[PDB]
Amino acid sequence: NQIDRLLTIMQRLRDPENGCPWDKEQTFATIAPYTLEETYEVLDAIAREDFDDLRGELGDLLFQVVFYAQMAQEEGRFDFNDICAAISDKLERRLARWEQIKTEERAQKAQHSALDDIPRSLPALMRAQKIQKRCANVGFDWTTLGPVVDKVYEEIDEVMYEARQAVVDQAKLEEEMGDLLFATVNLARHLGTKAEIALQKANEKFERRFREVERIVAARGLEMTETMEEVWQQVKRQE
Amino acid sequence: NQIDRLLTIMQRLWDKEQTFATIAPYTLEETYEVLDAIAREDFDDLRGELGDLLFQVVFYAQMAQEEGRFDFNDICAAISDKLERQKAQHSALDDIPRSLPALMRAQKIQKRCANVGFDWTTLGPVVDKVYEEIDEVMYEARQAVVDQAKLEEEMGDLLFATVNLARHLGTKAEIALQKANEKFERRFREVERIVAARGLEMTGVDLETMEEVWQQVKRQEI
Repeated sequence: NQIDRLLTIMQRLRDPENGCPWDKEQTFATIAPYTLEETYEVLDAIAREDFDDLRGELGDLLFQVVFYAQMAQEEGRFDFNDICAAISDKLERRLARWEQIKTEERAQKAQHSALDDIPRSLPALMRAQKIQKRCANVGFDWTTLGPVVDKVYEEIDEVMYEARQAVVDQAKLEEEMGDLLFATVNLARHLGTKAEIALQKANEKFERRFREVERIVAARGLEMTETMEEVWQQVKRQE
Repeated sequence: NQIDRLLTIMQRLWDKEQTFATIAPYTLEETYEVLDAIAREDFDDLRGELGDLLFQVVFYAQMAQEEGRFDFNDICAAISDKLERQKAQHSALDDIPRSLPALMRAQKIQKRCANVGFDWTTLGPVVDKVYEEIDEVMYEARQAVVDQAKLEEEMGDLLFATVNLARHLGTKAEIALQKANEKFERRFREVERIVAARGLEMTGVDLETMEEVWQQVKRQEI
Protein backbone atom coordinates (compact mmCIF):
# COMPACT_ATOMS: atom_id res chain seq x y z
CA ASN A 1 0.00 0.00 0.00
CA GLN A 2 2.94 2.43 0.49
CA ILE A 3 3.69 1.73 -3.21
CA ASP A 4 0.44 3.56 -3.98
CA ARG A 5 1.68 6.62 -2.04
CA LEU A 6 4.93 6.54 -4.02
CA LEU A 7 2.91 6.44 -7.31
CA THR A 8 0.70 9.42 -6.47
CA ILE A 9 3.60 11.42 -4.98
CA MET A 10 5.42 10.72 -8.27
CA GLN A 11 2.25 11.78 -10.11
CA ARG A 12 1.84 14.85 -7.91
CA LEU A 13 5.56 15.77 -8.47
CA ARG A 14 4.95 15.95 -12.21
CA ASP A 15 1.36 17.19 -11.90
CA PRO A 16 1.43 19.94 -14.52
CA GLU A 17 0.31 22.43 -12.74
CA ASN A 18 1.54 21.52 -9.89
CA GLY A 19 4.44 20.51 -9.88
CA CYS A 20 7.36 20.49 -9.16
CA PRO A 21 10.91 20.90 -9.05
CA TRP A 22 12.66 20.37 -11.77
CA ASP A 23 11.08 16.90 -11.77
CA LYS A 24 8.82 18.29 -14.47
CA GLU A 25 11.90 19.08 -16.61
CA GLN A 26 13.43 15.60 -16.20
CA THR A 27 13.22 13.27 -19.24
CA PHE A 28 14.34 9.58 -19.87
CA ALA A 29 17.81 10.95 -20.83
CA THR A 30 18.25 13.09 -17.73
CA ILE A 31 17.32 10.27 -15.30
CA ALA A 32 19.68 7.79 -17.03
CA PRO A 33 22.98 8.78 -15.25
CA TYR A 34 21.23 8.82 -11.87
CA THR A 35 20.18 5.21 -12.50
CA LEU A 36 23.82 4.28 -13.19
CA GLU A 37 24.97 6.18 -10.10
CA GLU A 38 22.27 4.60 -7.99
CA THR A 39 22.91 1.03 -9.08
CA TYR A 40 26.58 1.21 -7.90
CA GLU A 41 25.33 2.59 -4.57
CA VAL A 42 23.07 -0.41 -4.29
CA LEU A 43 26.07 -2.71 -5.10
CA ASP A 44 28.22 -0.80 -2.53
CA ALA A 45 25.62 -1.09 0.29
CA ILE A 46 25.60 -4.82 -0.56
CA ALA A 47 29.43 -5.28 -0.56
CA ARG A 48 29.51 -3.49 2.86
CA GLU A 49 26.47 -5.60 3.95
CA ASP A 50 24.51 -2.82 5.62
CA PHE A 51 20.76 -2.95 5.23
CA ASP A 52 19.89 0.53 6.65
CA ASP A 53 21.86 1.84 3.69
CA LEU A 54 20.47 -0.78 1.27
CA ARG A 55 16.75 -0.20 2.06
CA GLY A 56 17.35 3.52 1.43
CA GLU A 57 19.24 2.88 -1.82
CA LEU A 58 16.57 0.41 -3.15
CA GLY A 59 13.98 3.10 -2.39
CA ASP A 60 16.00 5.36 -4.64
CA LEU A 61 16.21 2.71 -7.39
CA LEU A 62 12.42 2.19 -7.22
CA PHE A 63 11.90 5.90 -7.21
CA GLN A 64 13.82 5.65 -10.57
CA VAL A 65 11.67 2.90 -11.96
CA VAL A 66 8.51 4.79 -10.92
CA PHE A 67 9.91 7.95 -12.44
CA TYR A 68 10.44 6.18 -15.82
CA ALA A 69 6.91 4.57 -15.67
CA GLN A 70 5.32 8.00 -15.09
CA MET A 71 7.19 9.63 -17.87
CA ALA A 72 6.17 6.68 -20.10
CA GLN A 73 2.52 7.00 -18.89
CA GLU A 74 2.44 10.67 -19.75
CA GLU A 75 3.11 9.63 -23.36
CA GLY A 76 0.59 6.75 -23.18
CA ARG A 77 3.16 4.01 -23.71
CA PHE A 78 2.81 2.11 -20.45
CA ASP A 79 2.36 2.47 -16.70
CA PHE A 80 3.84 0.85 -13.60
CA ASN A 81 1.15 -1.90 -13.51
CA ASP A 82 1.96 -2.85 -17.19
CA ILE A 83 5.70 -3.10 -16.16
CA CYS A 84 4.72 -5.33 -13.24
CA ALA A 85 2.24 -7.20 -15.52
CA ALA A 86 4.88 -8.07 -18.13
CA ILE A 87 7.62 -9.29 -15.69
CA SER A 88 5.00 -11.29 -13.74
CA ASP A 89 3.88 -12.87 -17.04
CA LYS A 90 7.42 -13.69 -18.04
CA LEU A 91 8.37 -15.18 -14.66
CA GLU A 92 5.13 -17.25 -14.64
CA ARG A 93 5.53 -18.62 -18.16
CA ARG A 94 9.05 -19.74 -17.02
CA LEU A 95 13.00 -20.62 -11.47
CA ALA A 96 14.81 -18.96 -12.93
CA ARG A 97 17.41 -18.73 -14.46
CA TRP A 98 18.16 -15.02 -15.14
CA GLU A 99 20.27 -16.06 -18.12
CA GLN A 100 17.23 -17.79 -19.57
CA ILE A 101 14.99 -14.66 -19.42
CA LYS A 102 17.78 -12.62 -21.01
CA THR A 103 18.71 -15.03 -23.85
CA GLU A 104 15.16 -15.49 -25.12
CA GLU A 105 14.78 -11.71 -24.92
CA ARG A 106 17.69 -11.62 -27.42
CA ALA A 107 16.17 -14.51 -29.53
CA GLN A 108 13.85 -11.83 -31.00
CA LYS A 109 14.70 -11.16 -33.76
CA ALA A 110 18.08 -10.34 -35.21
CA GLN A 111 19.19 -11.62 -37.76
CA HIS A 112 22.80 -11.01 -38.60
CA SER A 113 25.39 -10.88 -35.92
CA ALA A 114 26.24 -12.74 -32.77
CA LEU A 115 27.40 -9.51 -31.73
CA ASP A 116 24.44 -7.20 -32.43
CA ASP A 117 22.59 -5.57 -29.57
CA ILE A 118 25.48 -5.05 -27.20
CA PRO A 119 24.99 -1.87 -25.21
CA ARG A 120 27.47 0.72 -26.51
CA SER A 121 27.56 2.07 -22.85
CA LEU A 122 29.30 -1.05 -21.33
CA PRO A 123 32.57 -0.69 -19.35
CA ALA A 124 35.40 -2.27 -21.38
CA LEU A 125 35.77 -5.44 -19.32
CA MET A 126 31.97 -6.08 -19.38
CA ARG A 127 31.91 -5.52 -23.12
CA ALA A 128 34.89 -7.86 -23.83
CA GLN A 129 33.40 -10.67 -21.72
CA LYS A 130 30.01 -10.21 -23.38
CA ILE A 131 31.60 -10.33 -26.89
CA GLN A 132 33.54 -13.45 -25.93
CA LYS A 133 30.49 -15.29 -24.54
CA ARG A 134 28.33 -14.32 -27.56
CA CYS A 135 31.05 -15.95 -29.73
CA ALA A 136 31.34 -18.92 -27.38
CA ASN A 137 27.56 -19.42 -27.67
CA VAL A 138 28.09 -20.16 -31.41
CA GLY A 139 31.06 -22.36 -30.77
CA PHE A 140 34.00 -19.93 -31.26
CA ASP A 141 36.07 -20.38 -28.06
CA TRP A 142 39.11 -22.21 -26.69
CA THR A 143 38.21 -25.79 -25.59
CA THR A 144 40.98 -26.15 -22.92
CA LEU A 145 42.35 -23.83 -20.20
CA GLY A 146 46.11 -23.94 -20.96
CA PRO A 147 46.21 -22.16 -24.45
CA VAL A 148 44.09 -19.42 -22.79
CA VAL A 149 46.87 -18.88 -20.21
CA ASP A 150 49.35 -19.16 -22.95
CA LYS A 151 47.65 -16.41 -24.98
CA VAL A 152 48.06 -14.13 -21.90
CA TYR A 153 51.83 -14.83 -21.96
CA GLU A 154 51.99 -14.22 -25.70
CA GLU A 155 50.28 -10.84 -25.35
CA ILE A 156 52.57 -9.84 -22.49
CA ASP A 157 55.60 -10.58 -24.78
CA GLU A 158 53.99 -8.58 -27.56
CA VAL A 159 53.38 -5.54 -25.23
CA MET A 160 56.97 -5.81 -23.93
CA TYR A 161 58.47 -6.15 -27.40
CA GLU A 162 56.77 -2.85 -28.49
CA ALA A 163 57.90 -1.18 -25.24
CA ARG A 164 61.47 -2.19 -25.83
CA GLN A 165 61.69 -0.71 -29.33
CA ALA A 166 64.27 2.06 -30.07
CA VAL A 167 61.42 4.17 -31.30
CA VAL A 168 58.27 3.17 -29.51
CA ASP A 169 55.24 3.02 -31.73
CA GLN A 170 52.59 4.32 -29.28
CA ALA A 171 49.60 3.29 -31.29
CA LYS A 172 50.96 -0.26 -31.71
CA LEU A 173 51.85 -0.41 -27.98
CA GLU A 174 48.27 0.66 -27.13
CA GLU A 175 46.97 -2.01 -29.54
CA GLU A 176 49.05 -4.78 -27.89
CA MET A 177 48.08 -3.56 -24.44
CA GLY A 178 44.46 -3.78 -25.51
CA ASP A 179 44.89 -7.35 -26.79
CA LEU A 180 46.68 -8.30 -23.50
CA LEU A 181 43.67 -6.97 -21.55
CA PHE A 182 41.25 -8.84 -23.84
CA ALA A 183 43.26 -12.07 -23.27
CA THR A 184 43.14 -11.58 -19.53
CA VAL A 185 39.30 -11.25 -19.72
CA ASN A 186 39.20 -14.55 -21.74
CA LEU A 187 41.14 -16.15 -18.81
CA ALA A 188 38.85 -14.59 -16.20
CA ARG A 189 35.89 -15.96 -18.13
CA HIS A 190 37.40 -19.40 -18.59
CA LEU A 191 38.02 -19.34 -14.81
CA GLY A 192 34.25 -18.80 -13.92
CA THR A 193 34.71 -15.15 -12.95
CA LYS A 194 33.36 -11.76 -14.11
CA ALA A 195 36.30 -9.58 -15.00
CA GLU A 196 34.64 -6.20 -14.30
CA ILE A 197 33.35 -7.31 -10.89
CA ALA A 198 36.71 -8.94 -10.05
CA LEU A 199 38.55 -5.71 -10.69
CA GLN A 200 35.89 -3.69 -8.80
CA LYS A 201 36.68 -5.84 -5.70
CA ALA A 202 40.47 -5.45 -6.20
CA ASN A 203 39.91 -1.66 -6.45
CA GLU A 204 38.08 -1.61 -3.09
CA LYS A 205 40.70 -3.83 -1.53
CA PHE A 206 43.54 -1.55 -2.61
CA GLU A 207 41.62 1.61 -1.69
CA ARG A 208 40.82 0.21 1.81
CA ARG A 209 44.51 -0.62 2.41
CA PHE A 210 45.74 2.70 1.06
CA ARG A 211 43.28 4.61 3.20
CA GLU A 212 44.60 2.71 6.25
CA VAL A 213 48.26 3.52 5.46
CA GLU A 214 47.08 7.18 5.05
CA ARG A 215 45.32 7.04 8.47
CA ILE A 216 48.47 5.54 9.98
CA VAL A 217 50.99 7.97 8.42
CA ALA A 218 48.57 10.80 9.34
CA ALA A 219 48.11 9.77 12.96
CA ARG A 220 51.90 9.65 13.27
CA GLY A 221 51.71 12.55 12.90
CA LEU A 222 52.80 16.14 12.26
CA GLU A 223 55.63 15.46 9.82
CA MET A 224 56.55 18.23 7.51
CA THR A 225 59.51 16.06 8.50
CA GLU A 226 59.94 4.97 3.00
CA THR A 227 57.86 5.26 5.48
CA MET A 228 55.31 3.88 2.94
CA GLU A 229 56.06 0.35 1.64
CA GLU A 230 56.58 -0.94 5.20
CA VAL A 231 53.22 0.44 6.51
CA TRP A 232 51.56 -1.04 3.37
CA GLN A 233 53.20 -4.31 4.48
CA GLN A 234 51.88 -4.06 8.13
CA VAL A 235 48.32 -3.12 7.02
CA LYS A 236 48.53 -6.11 4.61
CA ARG A 237 49.55 -8.27 7.66
CA GLN A 238 46.85 -6.96 10.07
CA GLU A 239 44.32 -8.15 7.41
CA ASN B 1 -2.70 -4.10 -9.28
CA GLN B 2 0.02 -6.45 -10.68
CA ILE B 3 2.39 -5.07 -8.08
CA ASP B 4 0.77 -7.34 -5.48
CA ARG B 5 1.00 -10.16 -7.95
CA LEU B 6 4.70 -9.84 -8.67
CA LEU B 7 5.38 -9.70 -4.96
CA THR B 8 3.55 -12.96 -4.25
CA ILE B 9 5.28 -14.47 -7.32
CA MET B 10 8.59 -13.59 -5.49
CA GLN B 11 7.40 -15.37 -2.36
CA ARG B 12 7.24 -18.71 -4.10
CA LEU B 13 9.84 -18.61 -6.75
CA TRP B 14 18.29 -21.53 -9.34
CA ASP B 15 15.91 -21.82 -7.41
CA LYS B 16 18.80 -22.23 -5.12
CA GLU B 17 18.90 -18.84 -3.88
CA GLN B 18 21.46 -16.14 -4.12
CA THR B 19 21.84 -14.04 -1.85
CA PHE B 20 22.80 -10.44 -2.66
CA ALA B 21 24.81 -11.89 -5.52
CA THR B 22 24.96 -13.68 -7.64
CA ILE B 23 22.11 -11.09 -8.03
CA ALA B 24 24.28 -7.95 -7.67
CA PRO B 25 26.22 -8.54 -11.00
CA TYR B 26 22.81 -8.87 -12.60
CA THR B 27 21.74 -5.47 -11.24
CA LEU B 28 24.84 -3.95 -13.05
CA GLU B 29 24.28 -5.82 -16.33
CA GLU B 30 20.54 -4.88 -16.38
CA THR B 31 21.24 -1.24 -15.61
CA TYR B 32 23.28 -0.93 -18.79
CA GLU B 33 20.40 -2.62 -20.69
CA VAL B 34 18.00 0.00 -19.30
CA LEU B 35 20.33 2.87 -20.31
CA ASP B 36 20.83 1.41 -23.75
CA ALA B 37 17.05 1.12 -24.30
CA ILE B 38 16.76 4.79 -23.28
CA ALA B 39 19.69 5.71 -25.66
CA ARG B 40 18.11 3.90 -28.61
CA GLU B 41 14.69 5.43 -27.67
CA ASP B 42 13.04 1.99 -27.92
CA PHE B 43 10.06 1.99 -25.56
CA ASP B 44 9.04 -1.62 -26.00
CA ASP B 45 12.56 -2.72 -24.87
CA LEU B 46 12.41 -0.19 -22.14
CA ARG B 47 9.17 -1.60 -20.69
CA GLY B 48 10.68 -5.06 -20.56
CA GLU B 49 13.97 -3.82 -19.05
CA LEU B 50 12.24 -1.94 -16.35
CA GLY B 51 10.46 -5.21 -15.52
CA ASP B 52 13.83 -6.97 -15.26
CA LEU B 53 15.20 -4.16 -13.03
CA LEU B 54 12.00 -4.03 -10.89
CA PHE B 55 12.22 -7.76 -10.35
CA GLN B 56 15.62 -7.42 -8.66
CA VAL B 57 14.29 -4.65 -6.34
CA VAL B 58 11.58 -7.12 -5.35
CA PHE B 59 14.24 -9.92 -4.88
CA TYR B 60 16.41 -7.72 -2.70
CA ALA B 61 13.20 -6.88 -0.73
CA GLN B 62 12.39 -10.67 -0.43
CA MET B 63 15.80 -11.54 0.98
CA ALA B 64 15.76 -8.59 3.33
CA GLN B 65 12.21 -9.69 4.48
CA GLU B 66 13.42 -13.29 5.20
CA GLU B 67 16.16 -11.77 7.40
CA GLY B 68 13.74 -9.56 9.40
CA ARG B 69 14.89 -6.28 7.83
CA PHE B 70 11.46 -4.54 7.26
CA ASP B 71 10.88 -5.10 3.51
CA PHE B 72 9.24 -4.06 0.09
CA ASN B 73 6.70 -1.69 1.53
CA ASP B 74 9.29 -0.13 4.00
CA ILE B 75 11.34 0.54 0.87
CA CYS B 76 8.30 2.44 -0.48
CA ALA B 77 7.71 4.07 2.94
CA ALA B 78 11.38 5.14 3.08
CA ILE B 79 11.43 6.91 -0.24
CA SER B 80 7.89 8.37 0.17
CA ASP B 81 8.60 9.96 3.63
CA LYS B 82 11.89 11.28 2.16
CA LEU B 83 10.08 12.64 -0.95
CA GLU B 84 7.49 14.41 1.24
CA ARG B 85 10.51 16.07 2.95
CA GLN B 86 31.61 14.67 10.81
CA LYS B 87 34.84 14.53 8.75
CA ALA B 88 36.12 11.27 7.30
CA GLN B 89 39.89 10.84 7.28
CA HIS B 90 41.25 12.95 4.39
CA SER B 91 42.45 11.00 1.31
CA ALA B 92 44.30 11.18 -1.95
CA LEU B 93 41.60 8.76 -3.20
CA ASP B 94 38.63 11.11 -2.84
CA ASP B 95 36.36 11.95 -5.77
CA ILE B 96 36.84 8.81 -7.88
CA PRO B 97 33.15 7.87 -8.58
CA ARG B 98 32.21 4.30 -7.78
CA SER B 99 30.57 4.12 -11.11
CA LEU B 100 33.55 4.67 -13.41
CA PRO B 101 34.45 1.64 -15.52
CA ALA B 102 36.72 -0.67 -13.30
CA LEU B 103 39.77 -0.30 -15.50
CA MET B 104 39.46 3.48 -15.60
CA ARG B 105 38.93 3.49 -11.91
CA ALA B 106 42.01 1.26 -11.18
CA GLN B 107 44.16 3.58 -13.31
CA LYS B 108 42.79 6.71 -11.47
CA ILE B 109 43.53 5.20 -8.02
CA GLN B 110 47.09 4.31 -9.03
CA LYS B 111 47.75 7.86 -10.25
CA ARG B 112 46.55 9.40 -6.97
CA CYS B 113 49.08 7.09 -5.19
CA ALA B 114 51.79 8.13 -7.61
CA ASN B 115 51.02 11.86 -6.98
CA VAL B 116 51.79 11.27 -3.32
CA GLY B 117 55.03 9.15 -3.80
CA PHE B 118 53.57 5.67 -3.70
CA ASP B 119 54.54 3.97 -6.96
CA TRP B 120 57.29 1.81 -8.39
CA THR B 121 60.23 3.86 -9.71
CA THR B 122 61.17 1.40 -12.54
CA LEU B 123 59.22 -0.80 -14.99
CA GLY B 124 60.78 -4.10 -13.80
CA PRO B 125 58.72 -4.75 -10.72
CA VAL B 126 55.51 -3.71 -12.58
CA VAL B 127 56.09 -6.43 -15.13
CA ASP B 128 57.00 -8.88 -12.25
CA LYS B 129 53.77 -8.18 -10.43
CA VAL B 130 51.70 -9.26 -13.55
CA TYR B 131 53.58 -12.59 -13.99
CA GLU B 132 53.33 -13.17 -10.19
CA GLU B 133 49.59 -12.63 -10.17
CA ILE B 134 49.13 -15.04 -13.02
CA ASP B 135 50.93 -17.65 -10.80
CA GLU B 136 48.61 -16.91 -7.89
CA VAL B 137 45.49 -17.07 -10.05
CA MET B 138 46.46 -20.34 -11.76
CA TYR B 139 47.52 -21.79 -8.33
CA GLU B 140 43.97 -21.25 -7.02
CA ALA B 141 42.54 -22.62 -10.30
CA ARG B 142 44.23 -26.02 -10.18
CA GLN B 143 43.65 -26.74 -6.46
CA ALA B 144 41.64 -29.97 -5.74
CA VAL B 145 38.89 -27.82 -4.32
CA VAL B 146 38.85 -24.31 -5.76
CA ASP B 147 38.25 -21.49 -3.31
CA GLN B 148 36.04 -19.35 -5.61
CA ALA B 149 36.37 -16.25 -3.49
CA LYS B 150 40.19 -16.41 -3.55
CA LEU B 151 40.33 -17.15 -7.26
CA GLU B 152 38.23 -14.04 -8.00
CA GLU B 153 40.38 -12.02 -5.54
CA GLU B 154 43.53 -13.00 -7.31
CA MET B 155 41.90 -12.56 -10.81
CA GLY B 156 41.01 -8.99 -9.66
CA ASP B 157 44.49 -8.31 -8.50
CA LEU B 158 45.95 -9.55 -11.79
CA LEU B 159 43.62 -7.12 -13.62
CA PHE B 160 44.72 -4.28 -11.30
CA ALA B 161 48.43 -5.28 -11.99
CA THR B 162 47.85 -5.21 -15.74
CA VAL B 163 46.35 -1.66 -15.47
CA ASN B 164 49.51 -0.65 -13.62
CA LEU B 165 51.58 -2.04 -16.51
CA ALA B 166 49.34 -0.16 -19.05
CA ARG B 167 49.84 3.09 -17.01
CA HIS B 168 53.63 2.79 -16.65
CA LEU B 169 53.76 2.17 -20.36
CA GLY B 170 51.94 5.43 -21.18
CA THR B 171 48.59 3.90 -22.15
CA LYS B 172 45.02 4.19 -20.80
CA ALA B 173 43.74 0.65 -20.02
CA GLU B 174 40.03 1.33 -20.55
CA ILE B 175 40.55 2.97 -23.94
CA ALA B 176 43.10 0.32 -24.98
CA LEU B 177 40.63 -2.51 -24.30
CA GLN B 178 37.79 -0.63 -26.07
CA LYS B 179 39.91 -0.51 -29.14
CA ALA B 180 40.73 -4.25 -28.75
CA ASN B 181 37.02 -4.95 -28.33
CA GLU B 182 36.38 -3.16 -31.70
CA LYS B 183 39.19 -4.93 -33.53
CA PHE B 184 37.95 -8.32 -32.29
CA GLU B 185 34.33 -7.56 -33.13
CA ARG B 186 35.29 -6.31 -36.64
CA ARG B 187 37.13 -9.53 -37.40
CA PHE B 188 34.50 -11.88 -35.94
CA ARG B 189 31.91 -10.04 -38.09
CA GLU B 190 34.02 -10.81 -41.20
CA VAL B 191 34.20 -14.49 -40.22
CA GLU B 192 30.42 -14.44 -39.82
CA ARG B 193 30.07 -12.92 -43.35
CA ILE B 194 32.47 -15.46 -45.01
CA VAL B 195 30.64 -18.42 -43.50
CA ALA B 196 27.25 -16.99 -44.36
CA ALA B 197 28.61 -16.63 -47.97
CA ARG B 198 29.08 -20.41 -48.11
CA GLY B 199 25.45 -20.45 -46.94
CA LEU B 200 26.43 -22.13 -43.66
CA GLU B 201 25.45 -21.44 -40.08
CA MET B 202 28.18 -20.48 -37.62
CA THR B 203 26.59 -23.05 -35.31
CA GLY B 204 27.06 -25.53 -38.13
CA VAL B 205 30.77 -25.01 -38.72
CA ASP B 206 33.46 -26.87 -36.79
CA LEU B 207 35.97 -24.89 -34.59
CA GLU B 208 38.85 -25.74 -36.96
CA THR B 209 36.98 -24.07 -39.85
CA MET B 210 36.24 -21.01 -37.71
CA GLU B 211 39.93 -20.77 -36.83
CA GLU B 212 41.06 -21.09 -40.45
CA VAL B 213 38.62 -18.35 -41.56
CA TRP B 214 39.72 -16.22 -38.53
CA GLN B 215 43.30 -16.61 -39.72
CA GLN B 216 42.41 -15.74 -43.37
CA VAL B 217 40.66 -12.63 -42.11
CA LYS B 218 43.76 -11.64 -40.10
CA ARG B 219 46.05 -12.37 -43.09
CA GLN B 220 43.71 -10.13 -45.15
CA GLU B 221 44.81 -7.10 -43.12
CA ILE B 222 48.54 -7.16 -44.00
